[PDB]
Amino acid sequence: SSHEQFRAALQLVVDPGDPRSYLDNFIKIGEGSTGIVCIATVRSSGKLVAVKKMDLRKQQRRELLFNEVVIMRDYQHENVVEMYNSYLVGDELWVVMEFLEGGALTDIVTHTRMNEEQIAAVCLAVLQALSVLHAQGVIHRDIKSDSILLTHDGRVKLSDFGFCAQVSKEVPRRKSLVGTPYWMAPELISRLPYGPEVDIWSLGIMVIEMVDGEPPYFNEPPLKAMKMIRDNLPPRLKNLHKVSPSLKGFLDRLLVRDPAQRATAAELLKHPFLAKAGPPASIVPLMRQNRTR
Ligand SMILES: O=C1Nc2ccc(C(=O)N[C@H](CO)c3ccccc3)cc2/C1=C(\c1ccccc1)c1ncc[nH]1
Repeated sequence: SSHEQFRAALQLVVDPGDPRSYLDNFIKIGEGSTGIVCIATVRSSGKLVAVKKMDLRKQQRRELLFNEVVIMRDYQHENVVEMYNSYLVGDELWVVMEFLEGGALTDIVTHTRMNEEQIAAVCLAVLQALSVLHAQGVIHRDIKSDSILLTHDGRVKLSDFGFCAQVSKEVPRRKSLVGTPYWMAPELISRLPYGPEVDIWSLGIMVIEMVDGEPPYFNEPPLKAMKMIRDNLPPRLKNLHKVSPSLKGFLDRLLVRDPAQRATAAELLKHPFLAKAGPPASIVPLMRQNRTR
């Protein structure tokens, strides 16, 4: 199909009109591999929103742009960032989202040590979201610290659904090479049909982020990191001797090469490691000060 055909199809899927009719003060605040995010203000109320802008021409696989705007429309969950509206503006898809004033987990893991009360809190929030999404056949496919956002009071919400997918009884597995190389599950890199289990592996890589500060193989070329994830034993914590046996045991249920033996989100919510999870207040110090690893 041509670019004009794709644009016309996406136009039928999004909300009509131009959101510049009610938004002001577009300022870029961050980016992903598929586009940028701006803060903006609703002109009549002063409400702050985040606007993701993705150029229809600059996508590796532009049909992925259908997925979030359809799958996640009207989705409501305590631990999921809200999508308000979506629009076509020129050759860009704009998705108007909830603004999460605490920013991304990435800026925490690069600036401070996290204790296990805080790591368990983050894991519990993400698994509460994933258990509900996976039960509806939604695979996130891009779990990583960049995808976890915080409120100023320390609540945790999952974002970055641009790569998500839908499985069903009729189409129970995906086969697309989708995600971020260092976090990708080995069966996904292997081009095997896969399901929600890939999110659990990615969550395990994010635990390594929270313990060590970076995922495995992070200054390796991405194609080389992907080969090592596919071919090597599951990656290991740099700070292995610093974590509790409970954390190690939890991680050992995530970084399981065989997806059939990997724990599910619902199974993980029962794990004793998550009994350590602190309340939102336990997370707030991570946004206000830095403590070295
Ligand atoms: O308030 C915020 N509400 C959101 C709603 C959704 C997303 C999101 O999906 N971002 C991914 C990258 O993670 C993405 C961006 C562009 C194209 C494709 C994916 C981000 C935010 C969001 C962000 C933000 C923006 C860019 C990168 C990381 C965090 C934010 N930073 C500081 C305070 N708040």
